[PDB]
Amino acid sequence: EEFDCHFLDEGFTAKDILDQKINEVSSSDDKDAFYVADLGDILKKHLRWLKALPRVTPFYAVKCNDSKAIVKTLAATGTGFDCASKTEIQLVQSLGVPPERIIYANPCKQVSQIKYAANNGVQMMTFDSEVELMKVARAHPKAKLVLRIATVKFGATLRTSRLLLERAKELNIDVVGVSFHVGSGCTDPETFVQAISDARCVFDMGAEVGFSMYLLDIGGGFPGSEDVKLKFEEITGVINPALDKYFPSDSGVRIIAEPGRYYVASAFTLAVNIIAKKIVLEQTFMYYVNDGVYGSFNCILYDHAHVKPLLQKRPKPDEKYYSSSIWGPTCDGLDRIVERCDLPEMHVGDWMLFENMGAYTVAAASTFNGFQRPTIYYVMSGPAWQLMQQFQ
Amino acid sequence: EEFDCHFLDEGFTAKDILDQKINEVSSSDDKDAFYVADLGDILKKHLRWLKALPRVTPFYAVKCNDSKAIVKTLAATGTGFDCASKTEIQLVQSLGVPPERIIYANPCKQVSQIKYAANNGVQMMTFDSEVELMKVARAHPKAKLVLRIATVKFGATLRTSRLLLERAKELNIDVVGVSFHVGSGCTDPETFVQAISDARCVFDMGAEVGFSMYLLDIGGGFPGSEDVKLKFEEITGVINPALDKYFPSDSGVRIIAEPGRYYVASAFTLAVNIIAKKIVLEQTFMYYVNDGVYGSFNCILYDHAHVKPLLQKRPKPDEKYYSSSIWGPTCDGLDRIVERCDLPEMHVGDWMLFENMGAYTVAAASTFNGFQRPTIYYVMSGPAWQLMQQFQ
Repeated sequence: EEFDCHFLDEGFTAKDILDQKINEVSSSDDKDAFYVADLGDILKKHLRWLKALPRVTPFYAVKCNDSKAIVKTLAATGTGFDCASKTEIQLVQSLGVPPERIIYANPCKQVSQIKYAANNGVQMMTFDSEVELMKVARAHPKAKLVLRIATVKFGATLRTSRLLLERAKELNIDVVGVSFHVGSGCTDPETFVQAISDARCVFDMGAEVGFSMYLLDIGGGFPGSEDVKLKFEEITGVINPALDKYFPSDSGVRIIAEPGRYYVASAFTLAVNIIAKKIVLEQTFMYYVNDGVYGSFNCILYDHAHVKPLLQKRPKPDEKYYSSSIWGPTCDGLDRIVERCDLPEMHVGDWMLFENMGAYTVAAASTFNGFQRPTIYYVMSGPAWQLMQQFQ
Repeated sequence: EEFDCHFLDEGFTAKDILDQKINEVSSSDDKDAFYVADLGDILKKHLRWLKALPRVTPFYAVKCNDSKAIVKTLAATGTGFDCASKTEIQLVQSLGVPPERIIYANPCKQVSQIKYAANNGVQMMTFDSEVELMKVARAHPKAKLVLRIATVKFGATLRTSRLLLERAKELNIDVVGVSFHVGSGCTDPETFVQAISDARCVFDMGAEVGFSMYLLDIGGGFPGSEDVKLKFEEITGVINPALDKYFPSDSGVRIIAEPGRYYVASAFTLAVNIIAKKIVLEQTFMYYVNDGVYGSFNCILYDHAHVKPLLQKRPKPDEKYYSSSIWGPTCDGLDRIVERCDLPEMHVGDWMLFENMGAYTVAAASTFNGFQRPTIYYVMSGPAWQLMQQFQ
């Protein structure tokens, strides 16, 4: 290891360790925000993934949570990986994942990075512009391209798709298939069905001009926590049919997905410390915690997260709540975590909990104002590690 | 040095080095975005600050551009520094800046960082909440407090200020003075006058209860480029009066300010490379460059910047422009730099320039999606270095 990985004893859960670690610090000082990353919770998710989409190989979107522990755990399990930069590819390879288990999914790759990928055995890439294709002919002509269709920054339409395939023929580049991305703000499950239906169409378009296409990549956008309206399995209910319909297994197709938030969202809890307080007329409170929209909560901007503040201190049986807002630690007037919420009067020194903080949080945090990335404590149960061995 | 500092030869300017460096990398590519930081431009600014506000000592807001070369250059000049975290204080001190030249301006400090500041000789801090005071009593009782007033996350109103001074008396904490912060979205110069007027009032309020206050801190929010409507000196036109009126120098007051964007905004140009391109019906273009809203351009979100794309390639004498948008390099659909603009048809390999990119750009950049922080080339002219000596 080059990471703080600890084994949970018999009856201990992740949240118990969190509860423990905040307690075993209350002497002295230094009540810096920290994560508890339950690697078990990631296994659970992989396993559950195998159950739900048993046709669909998952290729973890590294971008989502780039942490070495997450990728090493996942690697051990036998997931594929979705990399979008040379540096993502290097990470994965430096954990001994072979290239066959990587898809360079970024549709607009800087040429030197295409070059990097080519000098390292990464054959499968994604595209959706004619220019992209010209790049690939120059930099990686043996590459296996996946055409990325629309469902906006990325996604070729069907008219372009026809023109791309032709332009890819005159170029002698192999198009092994089609990829779409639904997006996390996915309300309708129908969207999947529609997109699979369009992909089946491009597969047909593609055979018409002699492409022997064998790959369907269904993107990501699967939820990572139970605390959403449209649940994971509900989505897989309308996919398996649509897949069996347009992509029956006797057609020798191979189906993959790019899940990110799905694996890691719930796996991480964030304990931040109330470090200052203001009373406004004792009617409403403003609390200042030591992580902001420039740190872990950057997601309330970039990823459109809604965060729910949880009390680490088990609440009293009826206690009088007040209108409270939570703020980040920076000199930025706009660094505000919760605009309005309902809370017991709390105190400087009290810790707040933030559940489901794995996805698109630490990965896009910057140390603006000089504030440090919170320290991450990896934990894994006895059972969990057994299960990670079976996958080896 | 631990930074790439180069001396411009006779007729070379910063922009000439940029023009030079992009030309010296046209063969075997690797066209990564890079900054050209003219440290001479920084000097110019300090010199011009001395002329404009000759009463006011400038305390650079480290937060804004924490680069080691920027700090060291400024330190060498004799500016003070505005730190908001332990880590900002450390940086400054690690460059030999004595603590008398530091103001811990963050009004809501985490107790351990107060403690750090206290064990390191940093006596001047800022506050605006009764809880803040309680903290200071416990952690740094000898501290010199600056009360930060309102002009919202920070700023005690005049009612609060009366109550704070009282509560600071019963606590035996010294309040040496007042600070306000106008903000960069400052349209009216009047706001300064108003705020100085309020600060004069708090000085009076404070003497009423026997505070011997000697410090006025006027914040920052001064513009860093000529390319704004309300210009630097114009603002100093309405300040020098206001100051001489409410804070005449025979009153032995000491006046400081916390400029950030003022010193550095214009000093940095960013060269990004167009790495992909799409054509939509050849009518409108989408260009993809290799820096985004997760990197340098994070400011278009956090700092509310509007960026003007410049052609590195001197334009043809009439050339046909098209509606173009510029995008960052991440898989984030929302990663968009310019939503719409007017540009010659340009190519994968062409570089675009972004002027005035010093402030609140690199300092809040994260390496999301695995994309690297652009490399920074520091440069300083013969003249410039001469002038940095005089200040020593």
